[PDB]
Amino acid sequence: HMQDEMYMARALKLAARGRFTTHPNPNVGCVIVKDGEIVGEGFHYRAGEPHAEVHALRMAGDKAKGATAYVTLEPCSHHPPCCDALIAAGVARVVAAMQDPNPQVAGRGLYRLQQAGIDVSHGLMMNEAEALNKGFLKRMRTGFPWIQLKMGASLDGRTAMASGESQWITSPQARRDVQRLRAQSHAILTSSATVLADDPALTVRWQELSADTQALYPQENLRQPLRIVIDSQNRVTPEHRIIQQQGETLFARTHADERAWPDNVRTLLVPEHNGHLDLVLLMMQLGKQQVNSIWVEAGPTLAGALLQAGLVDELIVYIAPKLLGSDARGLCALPGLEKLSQAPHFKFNEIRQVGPDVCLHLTTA
Amino acid sequence: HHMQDEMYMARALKLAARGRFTTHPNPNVGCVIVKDGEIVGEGFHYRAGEPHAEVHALRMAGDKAKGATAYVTLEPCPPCCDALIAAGVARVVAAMQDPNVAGRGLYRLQQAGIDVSHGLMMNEAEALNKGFLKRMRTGFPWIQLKMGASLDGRTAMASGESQWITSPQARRDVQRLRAQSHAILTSSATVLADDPALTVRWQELSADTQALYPQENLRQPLRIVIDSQNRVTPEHRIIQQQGETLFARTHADERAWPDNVRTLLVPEHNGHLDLVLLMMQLGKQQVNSIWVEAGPTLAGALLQAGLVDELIVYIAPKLLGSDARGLCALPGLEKLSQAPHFKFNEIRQVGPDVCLHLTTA
Ligand SMILES: [Zn+2]
Ligand SMILES: [Zn+2]
Repeated sequence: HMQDEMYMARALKLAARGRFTTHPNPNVGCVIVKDGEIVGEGFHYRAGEPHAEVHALRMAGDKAKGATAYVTLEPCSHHPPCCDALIAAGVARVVAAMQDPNPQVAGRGLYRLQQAGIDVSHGLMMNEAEALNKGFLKRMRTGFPWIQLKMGASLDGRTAMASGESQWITSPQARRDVQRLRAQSHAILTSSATVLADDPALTVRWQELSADTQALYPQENLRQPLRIVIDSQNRVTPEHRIIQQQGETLFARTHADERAWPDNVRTLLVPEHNGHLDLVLLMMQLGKQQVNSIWVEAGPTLAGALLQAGLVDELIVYIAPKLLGSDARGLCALPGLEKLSQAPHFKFNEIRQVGPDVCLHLTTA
Repeated sequence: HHMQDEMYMARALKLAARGRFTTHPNPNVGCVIVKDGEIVGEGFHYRAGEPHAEVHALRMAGDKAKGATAYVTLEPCPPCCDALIAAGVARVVAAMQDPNVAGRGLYRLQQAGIDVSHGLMMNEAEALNKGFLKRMRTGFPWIQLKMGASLDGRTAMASGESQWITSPQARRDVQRLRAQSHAILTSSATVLADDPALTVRWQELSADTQALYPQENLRQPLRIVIDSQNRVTPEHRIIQQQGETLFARTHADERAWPDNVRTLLVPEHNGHLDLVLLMMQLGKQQVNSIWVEAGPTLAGALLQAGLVDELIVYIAPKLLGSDARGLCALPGLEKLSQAPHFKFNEIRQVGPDVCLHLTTA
């Protein structure tokens, strides 16, 4: 009972090793124990690469017979199926943190293992495994990606001065944490308002990671998250930097653009609500394209639109210990809000220190 | 006895904090006397004009004070130094020297054959009387600027609707911070707009604070109203409360006011009250610390004058929008370099809100 926890906690630690590259697949860790000794260890790293169980079963070999397998997720039961691979090695019992997120296939893998005479149990540290792939978990259950809205402002909630200077409000430590969160995200999303105003690259710069992250993230394996730009009126030109970078760029247009763009640029057509791109339908279409999580680098207009649509799953707010004044740019634009009742309400979940700044994690309450 | 000295000292600092609601304008001082590894004397200063902590603790000790060790959170001073020798003491441990007479008391004890040492938990003693220490060294009170706003730094909607942005827990926390402050300062703009009382309501304290603050001992902090143009009338609530009210005027008001109201005349710089000179005059009147309930204009003026020592910011998990009123008006600020700079010291949870403590360094 206590032995299961210790071995399992290794699997979740292993599963987190590939959180930068597993998309659109989840993070899964597998540990195989024979006679109280770890003979098999493996984690999923890349889509189309071997799964964690196959990685760990290869390490075990013959020593996998009658052994105990600890997996952070219920093994695949559809093709080769990881469940059958476990049986082909002679494993006697399997411990899974949680069932499959998909209701269509939830419990199938455990059942097939049990039918062939294997002790099966699920539930151990389920919440910790659920937190590992929050985007993937949400997509399978709802069809919507997990949305993280990033906000960086001074003490008085200001994102830029009246002159427009927004450089170095947050500490260099804060930007760098942003890069770590960018690298774990399946996609990075912005609006044409931000693209036209700042001309950003909005990419993950490997040289800007921490030494801890750099050790578990080889540079030649750098996966640039797909960049999504909301452009209802096709205002972004093919000369902006965001499409001149390495990696993919998805443009959410309401009508097709007639210009010639770089090959890394693609176009997604979203129906229009009122006179603006329908954010709700865009998230649904992105879910159909197997997008797990979205990191949103948005200005005040896009932030308010997502919040008023009820699409934001998590607020990540960086606050610097500086005061900018009342004519400095605000945080989010909420057109229509005139009474205190209509103000958006959230809940403080995690408060952590990032250098001289603080980072507040919030969920939509 | 290095660790043994710490345990007794932390008891003295614990005792000294017991009178932080009533000691003004005197500092908070705690005294513990140990004889043969047993605490025979314990005392803290509670009220101005009451006995000092050494007298408090020496009285309980009695004959048991002889050859004993006294732990005091501040250098001993009728002089407390002479009182200490008159009861007989072999060793004295002080957290810190006097901010001013600094070293005279230890020397006065040392000349009479007493082992004296200072330095134990100096930082902890400094945090006990930040206002009193600063006033003695500089002549200026310690200023705490309170800010309560939404996530986007908004204190009220465009219409002015400000009701219940912060939680009821935050209001109660504010009452505790008000009760420890020597004075509460505001501007005439806030008085004319909200007609506040700006008092400490004992029924709005927490049960922990209420336990250490008997109701009949309630000390109302001095209320300071900045009224450059004497716009506040004698019908506003701020002068209808129990306790004193000090008006920082640029010219004397010709009306008749209640006896609890007094007036301080502050010189004018250009066409504005010199806030710096007002702080100097308030320090000259032995005001240790000031709790500032200010609007955007007054908050910006204090910050641009470099008078704010500590930011206490309450943030609620709500967003008010870009047409909601801001926190501080900083006219002239155009480059990030001239923006006020602070450092997060303490972040704590107050119900659904958070409270961020910041210092000007
Ligand atoms: Zn598998
Ligand atoms: Zn004394």
